[PDB]
Amino acid sequence: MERLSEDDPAAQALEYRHDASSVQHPAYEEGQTCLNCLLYTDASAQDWGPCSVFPGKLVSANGWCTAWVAR
Ligand code: SF4
Repeated sequence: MERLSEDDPAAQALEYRHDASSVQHPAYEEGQTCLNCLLYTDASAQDWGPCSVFPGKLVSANGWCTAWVAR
């Protein structure tokens, strides 16, 4: 298990960013982050945590990707 990289192809496919504040995408809305995403398994991981859509990786709690969905 290791931190996901923004240039990993899997990351790119979902337009993932470690910092949501840097997202420029039509579906994005300010306030959406991995931290408040249903796929972010450990709601208490405030730094790096697992994500169902990225098996074997840790994503940034302050990040975002196109698969974002409210908890
Ligand atoms: S699916 Fe949710 S928790 Fe996983 S990277 Fe995308 S926004 Fe973050």
